[PDB]
Amino acid sequence: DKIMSYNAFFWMWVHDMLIDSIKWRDEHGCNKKCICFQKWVEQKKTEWGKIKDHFRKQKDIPKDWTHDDFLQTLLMKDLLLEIIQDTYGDANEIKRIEALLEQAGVGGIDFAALAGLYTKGFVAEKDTTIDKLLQHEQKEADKCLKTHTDDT
Amino acid sequence: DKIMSYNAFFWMWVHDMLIDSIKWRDEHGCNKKCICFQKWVEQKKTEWGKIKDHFRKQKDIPKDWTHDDFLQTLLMKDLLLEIIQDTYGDANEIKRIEALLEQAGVGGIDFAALAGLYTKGFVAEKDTTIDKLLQHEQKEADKCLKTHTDDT
Ligand SMILES: [Cl-]
Ligand SMILES: [Cl-]
Repeated sequence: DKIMSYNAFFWMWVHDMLIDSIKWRDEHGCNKKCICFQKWVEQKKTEWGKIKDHFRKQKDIPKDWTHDDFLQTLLMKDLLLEIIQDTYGDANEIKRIEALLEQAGVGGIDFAALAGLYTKGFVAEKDTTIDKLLQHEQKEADKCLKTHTDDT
Repeated sequence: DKIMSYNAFFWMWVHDMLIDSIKWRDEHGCNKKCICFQKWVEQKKTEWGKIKDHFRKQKDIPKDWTHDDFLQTLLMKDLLLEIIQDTYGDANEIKRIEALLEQAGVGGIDFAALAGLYTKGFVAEKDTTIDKLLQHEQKEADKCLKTHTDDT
């Protein structure tokens, strides 16, 4: 059953994944908890592998054309504006520049619109932020079960 | 005479350009001023055209290889993190997630490092944020000289 689009789902899963990870750090009898947390890291590892398999498989489609090019155009505009904003000025300056550009008929920064670039290209990558966090999660789970022995 | 690298210069010029534009809006006898401002828009138009000519010419170099690929890797990481940060949570959440990623050995968002992607690809674009602002500047200059007639 396909409930929603994989693009919409991907971002939901990634976000949910991150806030769940943060919630686990707060949680950390300190053995039953770490066994539940290991199980969860394993679960997320499995789902993530499937996410990757899915996007890796959906790379054979030729389709869209102008959309891929439109995303490049947006990426250029966003990179220019973002880089300037992140390396120059204070809040007042950043605001005045946004206004200047809006008054000139130039949309402000909008990275969300570039989402397709990530889901299309992360599969060509060797490692990924999520893969890295999952490994870190695993190493966290391991160090916890080694230190905290409660299961009698 | 080449004083500095074109990449470093480009970003300086773009930024300087933007804050000069803002300073002009504040400025706006309202004829001598608009003639100085037109002249300036013409000047910047000329410099920008030369900037484009330069980067358009410097597109024949095969060189770097891994650097181009490294930028793609960074673009993926930055897009993931940025998009999540821009579509989810409050300040506290965004901060906790940054910490989570840092504690997991994942650098935070850094678009400045992707500067090469803009200077390499903006030349393939039909229109550009700067081109758009310059046109807007010109139209501003024009509407000012039409309304404010002082030169007797
Ligand atoms: Cl642009
Ligand atoms: Cl990534």
